[PDB]
Amino acid sequence: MSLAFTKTRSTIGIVAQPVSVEVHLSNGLPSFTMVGLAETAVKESKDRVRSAIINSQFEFPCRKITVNLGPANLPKTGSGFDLPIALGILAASEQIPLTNLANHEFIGELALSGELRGVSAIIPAVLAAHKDNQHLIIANANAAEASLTGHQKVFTANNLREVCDYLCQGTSLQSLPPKPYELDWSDIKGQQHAKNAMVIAACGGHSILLSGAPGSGKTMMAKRFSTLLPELSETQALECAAINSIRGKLPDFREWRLPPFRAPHHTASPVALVGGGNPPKPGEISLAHHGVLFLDELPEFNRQVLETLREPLESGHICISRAAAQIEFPAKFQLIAAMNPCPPDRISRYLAKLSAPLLDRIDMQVTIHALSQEELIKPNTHLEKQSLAIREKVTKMHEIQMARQDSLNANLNSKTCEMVCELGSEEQLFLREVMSKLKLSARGYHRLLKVSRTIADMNSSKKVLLNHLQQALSYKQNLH
Amino acid sequence: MSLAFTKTRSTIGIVAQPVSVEVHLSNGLPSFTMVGLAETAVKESKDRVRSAIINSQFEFPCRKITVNLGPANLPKTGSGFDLPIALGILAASEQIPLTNLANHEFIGELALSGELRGVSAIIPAVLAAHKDNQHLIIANANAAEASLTGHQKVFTANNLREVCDYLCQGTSLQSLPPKPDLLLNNYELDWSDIKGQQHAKNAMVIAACGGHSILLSGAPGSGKTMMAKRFSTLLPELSETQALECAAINSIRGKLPDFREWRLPPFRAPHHTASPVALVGGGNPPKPGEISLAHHGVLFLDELPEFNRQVLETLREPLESGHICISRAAAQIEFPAKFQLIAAMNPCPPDRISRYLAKLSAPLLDRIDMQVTIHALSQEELIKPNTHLEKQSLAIREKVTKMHEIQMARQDSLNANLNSKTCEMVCELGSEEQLFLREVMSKLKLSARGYHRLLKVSRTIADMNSSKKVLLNHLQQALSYKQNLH
Amino acid sequence: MSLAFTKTRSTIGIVAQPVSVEVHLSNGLPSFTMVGLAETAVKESKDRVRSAIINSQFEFPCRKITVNLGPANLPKTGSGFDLPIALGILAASEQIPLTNLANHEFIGELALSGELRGVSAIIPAVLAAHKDNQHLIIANANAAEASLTGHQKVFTANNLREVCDYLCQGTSLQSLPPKPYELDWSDIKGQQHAKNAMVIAACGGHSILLSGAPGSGKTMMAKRFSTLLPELSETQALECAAINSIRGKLPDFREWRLPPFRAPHHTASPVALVGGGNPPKPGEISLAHHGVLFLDELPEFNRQVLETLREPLESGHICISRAAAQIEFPAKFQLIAAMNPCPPDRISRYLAKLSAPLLDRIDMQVTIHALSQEELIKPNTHLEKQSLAIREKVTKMHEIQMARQDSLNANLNSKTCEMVCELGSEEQLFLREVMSKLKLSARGYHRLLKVSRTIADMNSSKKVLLNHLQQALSYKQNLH
DNA sequence: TTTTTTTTTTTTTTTTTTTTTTTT
DNA sequence: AAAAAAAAAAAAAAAAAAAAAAAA
Ligand SMILES: Nc1ncnc2c1ncn2[C@@H]1O[C@H](COP(=O)(O)OP(=O)(O)NP(=O)(O)O)[C@@H](O)[C@H]1O
Ligand SMILES: Nc1ncnc2c1ncn2[C@@H]1O[C@H](COP(=O)(O)OP(=O)(O)NP(=O)(O)O)[C@@H](O)[C@H]1O
Ligand SMILES: Nc1ncnc2c1ncn2[C@@H]1O[C@H](COP(=O)(O)OP(=O)(O)NP(=O)(O)O)[C@@H](O)[C@H]1O
Repeated sequence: MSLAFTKTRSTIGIVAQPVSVEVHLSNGLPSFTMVGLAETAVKESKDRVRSAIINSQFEFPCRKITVNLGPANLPKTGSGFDLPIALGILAASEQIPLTNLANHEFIGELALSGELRGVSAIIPAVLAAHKDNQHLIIANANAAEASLTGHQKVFTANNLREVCDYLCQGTSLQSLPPKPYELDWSDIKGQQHAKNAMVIAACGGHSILLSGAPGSGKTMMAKRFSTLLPELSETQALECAAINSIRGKLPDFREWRLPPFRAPHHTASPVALVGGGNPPKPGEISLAHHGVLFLDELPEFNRQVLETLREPLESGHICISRAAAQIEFPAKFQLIAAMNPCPPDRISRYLAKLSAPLLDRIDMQVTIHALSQEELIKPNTHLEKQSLAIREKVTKMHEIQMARQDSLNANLNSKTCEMVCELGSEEQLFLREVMSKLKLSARGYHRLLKVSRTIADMNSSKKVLLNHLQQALSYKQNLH
Repeated sequence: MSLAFTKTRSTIGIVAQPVSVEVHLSNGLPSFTMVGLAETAVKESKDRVRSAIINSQFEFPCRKITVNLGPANLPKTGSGFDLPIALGILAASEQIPLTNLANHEFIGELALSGELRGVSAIIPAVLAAHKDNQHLIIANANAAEASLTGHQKVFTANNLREVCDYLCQGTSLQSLPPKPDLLLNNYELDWSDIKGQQHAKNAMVIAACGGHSILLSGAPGSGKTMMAKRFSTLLPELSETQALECAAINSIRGKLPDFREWRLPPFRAPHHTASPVALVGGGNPPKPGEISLAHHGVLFLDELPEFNRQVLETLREPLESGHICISRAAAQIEFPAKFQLIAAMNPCPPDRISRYLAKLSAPLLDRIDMQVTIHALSQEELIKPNTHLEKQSLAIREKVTKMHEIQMARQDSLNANLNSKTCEMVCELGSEEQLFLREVMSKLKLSARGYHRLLKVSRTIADMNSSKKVLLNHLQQALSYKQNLH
Repeated sequence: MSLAFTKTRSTIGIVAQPVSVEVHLSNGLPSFTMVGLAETAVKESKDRVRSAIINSQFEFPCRKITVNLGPANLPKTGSGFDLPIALGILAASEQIPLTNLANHEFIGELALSGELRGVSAIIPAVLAAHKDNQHLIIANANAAEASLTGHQKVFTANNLREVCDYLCQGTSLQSLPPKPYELDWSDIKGQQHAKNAMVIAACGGHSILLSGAPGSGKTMMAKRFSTLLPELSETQALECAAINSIRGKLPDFREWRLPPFRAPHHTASPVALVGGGNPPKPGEISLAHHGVLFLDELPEFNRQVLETLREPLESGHICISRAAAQIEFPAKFQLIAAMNPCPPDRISRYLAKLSAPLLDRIDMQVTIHALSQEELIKPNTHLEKQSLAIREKVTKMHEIQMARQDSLNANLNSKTCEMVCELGSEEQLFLREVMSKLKLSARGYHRLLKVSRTIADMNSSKKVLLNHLQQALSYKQNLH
């Protein structure tokens, strides 16, 4: 027969929607109809495919060629449809045995020499192909991007002849290159209490507010914090890489498994810091996925932008919807905020500037003082690295909390929060007494319980103790 | 001569308007013409249908073909016009007996091998076909989506050969898979999670039992949002006839309902920064907004003082009528929006409050049946664990089911949707009740609509008390839920 | 087969994307198909190429032509695609040996007689071809514009026959004509102290602050401060030329191998001073790239634009976006600011309204005492031409500084400025009592250490000896 | 008094439909 | 002979200028 089927993937936003390239060589006169809502592949892929096939010592059908791309009601954007179309034409013309086209995808754009150039935003395609247990044969120019995954059964090719031989024959095509922290917690000299609070915050996945005078080192703590976080798992690292390449370029292989850290400037722009429209562009909120987001000088952020942060903090994703489409763009980040503890009624106005809806779901608050000149001038003779052991500790604590349930201590709800904390009478009377002394709100009490559970788990205690609650109180409260 | 008249459906908004594909072969040179305002997505079905016909071992006419997908005013958008066109071509080429197409509606998309593909937004077409008594034939990929309807006159096929064999000889096609029966026992939510907010928990229970809109006022931290979220569990499951109306909107806007919550009342909580186009109706080819997506469910408006007033002013029409006539200067769609409203507001963010107040629309707050002040939860009921945790959602849901069922006796409409033949009459106000109402009204400075929206609330309370008439104590309870602001 | 590849450039904004023109001659009927999102100006080059080849005593193929222009997803705008396409056609038709087209890059449109014509925005293409070490061949009309940069290995032709002759047998092809000011640092009046402060600032790359009565000086010394900095390399000169070209003017007479100097007036503009809008254009900040930015009367301007300078001051670039594109311009400069000693609370408010976060980044501060008649005896102070020796010393200083670590003293962090300053016990002893005298912030302390390291490294010292630290204490910040 | 922010209006931009000059 | 190259209109959104409401 003269009917062939091929597979590829079109990237809209962050998802790679599967496409089904269908070629049917009729018996009429030379034609190359390309039905399916292609925009720039319509009249351009035709000539590139023709020349690439001819120059690779192949017969180009002298027939009526009809190419139908995937779902009809789906615009198709990229230029990587030249390789699937060329292979479909060859299969339909019997120059390739089509019995071996079932399990393989194809992505790439063909030059006029038959060579394979490199398309953009390829890692999402690799993810989708591996998820479906399909071989993904890409151009050599994308070998660097594809090698991050190290997924087996993926290959790369130099030109079309290499792929045609890999299909007709079984020659190994190219495979992939095997797999082509510097700050450390130690640099934070003599802060003690704040460092320990940040350590337990990392261990519990809590969000922490850093209040202190200017030049106290808040930004340094935020920058060094990401060393605490455990190295991203393979799947999380691949998700981060996918969200990255949608924007272009990849200076990876030195940090590809270190959690992201974003510190948007307090001016920024709502569309940039939150999602993105037009062709869906992830915002600074989304590049922090599985990582840390540092909102420096929180009050100077406009409340309108901060109001949107309530969605991703609670859902783990942020969907931005336009008249055209709405995309997922996961935003499962960990928040860190910084703010000056006010300089009079000016203090009241300053605290009024801040967005209560966001500040009420920040699980922690630590006050930072300027350094002691004795420690500031003393040398960093205590150069022993320590972030390594703390990272292993955080891994252990997160594993415990996952063992309890899929929700970290930071994401427990009221019912599960009360069910997981033992909260015996011994601690209950003290808790009632303190609440009588200081009037915590409904959610402040549960934040206190969550932080107390984090501390208790850190100490390996099977149950929350009064000492743990007394410790958690110090890291509790908002503002003065 | 040979011409064929195949039927199909085109969706414009929520209604699937019938379309009559009309193929006609002439003896001229082998061209191919499509009329009837065919969009590009459907104007390129020419070669696709040609290939799907040739590959299925048929004879594609070498003749001047002329398709007429039109009532000439309606533009055709979907991609499901390939199966009707292919069958029309075959019937007009005498390869299919034209009497087989007597009362069938075909919806499908053809690949280049004849294999059928799944179109989107199929539920409205299935509903329309069922209402028209026509047989419907769809691609296998839509069998899962159309299984909810449970209509016995729908068939699914794998490729064009299957449909051709069915029409010519009737080889039974494939029927649709069984309806997805499931349970809801858990809900993972429960009415019990609300700890100690007893007074305001007994006011949502008589708003679920009377369709009354409810306004939640209170300081932050208290469980206004949590109570709103739990409210949906109170409402009874949706009657199939209503779950289909909701599933049509779900398919049109989103895709693939969950098959488990498809009979649970919807709960939508739009975020105040969302644009009016997303909240009310929609531009472009019209798409349901949040308001319509909450059809037959609960619309939770959090932070009522917020939201552009252009939106809150438009909610009067859905609350009175039940549908939003979104206009685009070319046509207006219906988009049913019969929802139950729940509001949340902060009574105080001096005389500066005048700026914060009046940002809302007074008539909207006048349309809200109830207002309950969520007091901050006290320490004794906050520290104390859930010593009592027996499930109440099931029992209360049974109560509301019974209360609704009884409520349809006098009038099917719920006591909230009851007019001045109900504020007077249905509410069998007695003499002593008349004097009590006279005294309280004269003492209280209330508008004329103030007198109304107690008779309905009092009737709801009486119905919960199984009293033939209001006993002068139900009115006493009702008064406590009226009033407004601080 | 009949298949030839040529190279050119496509200039958008400040970057000249590489484009690989690909030409294929098939056996079909006469035709001319372009590919790669070629605009009307590019896509109309068919007839121009045909006539230019025909009139140059060449043979235009009767076969079917098929030109594929570089990346398939990059629209092509410029009109300089006629020469690459003509050369590609000739190479594919065996009229030229295609080995010559290996490393050359061709630019410039073709008249209907075969004569070449100039094309706008040529400097970015020259820069890009320089970075890639590719022989660029341009129209003779563009020689008068390209040669000003003084870049070699670039040849200019008048007609297609000249280029064909050069490629076939290397017949000269002309060359960019030759490229066709004292400022005498010694001119500055007898300030001595401020001269030494400027010298250390240049040596270490520090940002310096100037104080004195309005118009009493500063600007006179600010102008000549640029003379001490080392001469720009060829690549840096071409970068500055490209930025000034996208601005839209570099005929003038600028000697591009010397550092620029920009002195925006304090009225300023939030768009011109930072970055251009509407059509992205370089702001005054980027025009100072690899130069000196002089912000006279710092208290002027506004408390927002000075915040946007925090990023480029350290990162070295400015990113301007309007949700439609992300445009990056280099902003590596050595900020020099000036301020009068304010015009009591009435005088405290003036310095209290300053941009504290940005001022904190200005390492140095000196006082310019006014002169009346002392310098009127010009001989014996102006008659030494002191610029050359200072520049030589600065070159050696930069070389040694970069040798110690890949960062100038002015861009070290709290880590290196302790591992490199290598203060012992007495050295660390002195600064403790100094800090006890004045408890400066951590940033001020590290600025002191950096200035002291600069001074020590000028004296061929192995460590930060006391004398150097005592000298560095001279400047500090003395806002009052 | 001695001084600044917030909100609205006008102008502008982008996208889509329309349109208007194409592609064959 | 058939659309896509284009000056126009509207939906929707954003920025700068301006009004003014507010505050030093
Ligand atoms: N342990 C430490 N505590 C505080 N500052 C430190 C410490 N170690 C080093 N520093 C230095 O202290 C300086 C303070 O800058 P930074 O850490 O950014 O504070 P900041 O609060 O972010 N700046 P600002 O927002 O204007 O107040 C940096 O230059 C650090 O290198
Ligand atoms: N019985 C209760 N009453 C009030 N709040 C509760 C109760 N039990 C738990 N909560 C808290 O309430 C949260 C959810 O409701 P809520 O505090 O109202 O969130 P919200 O979105 O901020 N609504 P609001 O309190 O009005 O701002 C839970 O996460 C708990 O922290
Ligand atoms: N004088 C009256 N006598 C009897 N019924 C009345 C009277 N005035 C109002 N109503 C009733 O009020 C109900 C609601 O109508 P109404 O409140 O007038 O609508 P509306 O005018 O759009 N609301 P508003 O904009 O606040 O005036 C009607 O169904 C009547 O029963």
